[PDB]
Amino acid sequence: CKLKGQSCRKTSYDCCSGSCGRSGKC
Repeated sequence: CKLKGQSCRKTSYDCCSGSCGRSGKC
């Protein structure tokens, strides 16, 4: 998974902690 501030889709939450929607970031 990703980490806080890692580039990802707002409706993906691919981050470990789940966050994505920071304008294309976790």
